[PDB]
Amino acid sequence: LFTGVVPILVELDGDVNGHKFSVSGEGEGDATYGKLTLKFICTTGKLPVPWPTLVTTLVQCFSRYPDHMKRHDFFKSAMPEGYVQERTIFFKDDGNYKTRAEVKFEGDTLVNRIELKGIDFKEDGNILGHKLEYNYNSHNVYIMADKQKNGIKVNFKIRHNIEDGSVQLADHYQQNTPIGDGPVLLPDNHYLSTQSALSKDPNEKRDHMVLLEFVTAAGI
Amino acid sequence: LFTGVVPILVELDGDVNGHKFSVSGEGEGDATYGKLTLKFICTTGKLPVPWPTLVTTLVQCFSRYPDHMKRHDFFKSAMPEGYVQERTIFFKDDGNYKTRAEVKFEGDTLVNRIELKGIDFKEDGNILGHKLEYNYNSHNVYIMADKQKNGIKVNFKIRHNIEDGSVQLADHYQQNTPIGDGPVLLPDNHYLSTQSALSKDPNEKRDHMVLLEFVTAAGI
Repeated sequence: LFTGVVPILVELDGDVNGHKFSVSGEGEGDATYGKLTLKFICTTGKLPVPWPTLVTTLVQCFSRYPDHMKRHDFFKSAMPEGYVQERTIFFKDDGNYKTRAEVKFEGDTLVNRIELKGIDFKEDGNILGHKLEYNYNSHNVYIMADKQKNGIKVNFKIRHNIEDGSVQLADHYQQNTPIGDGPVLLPDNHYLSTQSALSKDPNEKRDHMVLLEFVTAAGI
Repeated sequence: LFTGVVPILVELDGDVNGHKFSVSGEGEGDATYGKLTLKFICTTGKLPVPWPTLVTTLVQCFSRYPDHMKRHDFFKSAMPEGYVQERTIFFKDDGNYKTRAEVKFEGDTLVNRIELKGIDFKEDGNILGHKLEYNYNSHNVYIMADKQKNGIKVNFKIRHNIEDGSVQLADHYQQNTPIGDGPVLLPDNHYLSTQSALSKDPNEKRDHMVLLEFVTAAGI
């Protein structure tokens, strides 16, 4: 199923402090190699929040899991019916995002539909005060099994570089549950090691973000 | 000169604690967009040090400098004769690298020839003890003019993620001087914002590192 290059389509509909916006994205992924390649366009004009604060919200099934760890791959075991990914992201000393997404296969395309709502942000805050640089660091995503719920609990902190050399923390509380009733692989504790690079498209005039990502499982 | 896509060739010859090795690399860069794309092969077998500790050593002229900052672009002003880049990199609580390179244009290809010597590393150290993860974070490279010397002084600290969640610091002391006698643009203080993602090549059997980098000037 994830053996080749799989087309991905991402759609987000959000609201941050009353401000409504939409982002649609296209790209493709490659499990075998852990590479993601996505282009996101804010389809309603200008994005009221910085492009980097949506990186984690805008498809972990694309992680390369070395062979000996394939029984720990919850993400692809829930395919192709999918899983629901929920998160509560707390930005240090500022608002929080609450997102719910549904990631399933629609034909041949891996679809990720999300609904984001964020509140409590300050206008003097780095988030709304667009004080965040356009770049991304590497982080370790920590996964554990939620036995009861038949899913996984994921948790990690993101480091956003503010343009004044400081660092904006974003506390992530993640939960994943399958969409189908069938059995699914509950893993042993391990972590995903992700890298991400943001860039632009010279030939794109609409507000957007080009994201390049490499993710590989480890910790076993 | 840097208006299009320029082929790059990198060659390093080094010695770390007696261990001799070579690395040759090929790729191309795109100034207009700040993108670098390089593939490095350790031509003498296995690399005695981790691939990430050589990222900064293994061509800043590829940074995108927005128009209004073009009088601050020392790197491209020294072309095509080039510049000599020297550095002394101190790894926190471990050895240090001392490199000298020469970056000039050879025909159409931008060449970067380096000679690295590093000493004082521990075998129980993260560097020789290969305890560093295969990923890279984003950093701010700080540039100032060395008026007297007719060049620039660059300085920054790199953050290498150790596989046990900790962070290995690498203190960089950089110096750049032109190779030609002609005048060169000495800039105002500003900084380069770089992002880097390491990956592998499925079809490559020789020890190597695939590097993808995006660099843009800022601070003015």
